[PDB]
Amino acid sequence: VNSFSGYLKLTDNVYIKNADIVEEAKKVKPTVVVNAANVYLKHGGGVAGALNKATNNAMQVESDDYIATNGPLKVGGSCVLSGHNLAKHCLHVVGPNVNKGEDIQLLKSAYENFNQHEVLLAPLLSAGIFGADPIHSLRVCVDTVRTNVYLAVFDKNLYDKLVSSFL
Ligand SMILES: CC(C)[C@H](CO)Nc1ncnc2[nH]c3c(N)cccc3c12
Ligand SMILES: [Cl-]
Repeated sequence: VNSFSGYLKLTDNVYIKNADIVEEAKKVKPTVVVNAANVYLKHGGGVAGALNKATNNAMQVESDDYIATNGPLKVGGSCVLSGHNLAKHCLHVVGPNVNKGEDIQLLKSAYENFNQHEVLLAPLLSAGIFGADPIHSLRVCVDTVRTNVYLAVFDKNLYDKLVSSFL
């Protein structure tokens, strides 16, 4: 039993909700919140901008130190950093950004990072400003993640389309 509320169960291990991941994180304080990161951990917009703003820029400060030490992530890769006031940990995961020309086949690799964590709150990787089809992102998630994932979809209209079209 966990503290997530109001989710629709899609499969054994995947759950979904129309919600703002920032407000959802601030209420559940999950062990792991997933950020829709880029390789530079520059949290400017989209989910990353909203998560970082909610931490009063502490996420960005921590991230800049991480990059200065380790260099950029790989597309499809991840790193674990602090969750600040939102969660115990933040798993920064780099989905391919279609608006940069990155290979959508890397979306599966990106979701594989979730399997290193028993339970996660997450957005749909590569959705929104990363330019991928969210219906495809949800499909890859369901077919790749084996751990317990609670997906937050900010747009109420998009959520209903994902549910009604889910196979
Ligand atoms: C990945 C997309 C399919 C999805 C579209 O809804 N992105 C989000 N999902 C969940 N929560 C989100 N919060 C946001 C805030 N605060 C600012 C900007 C974007 C989001 C967002
Ligand atoms: Cl987003």
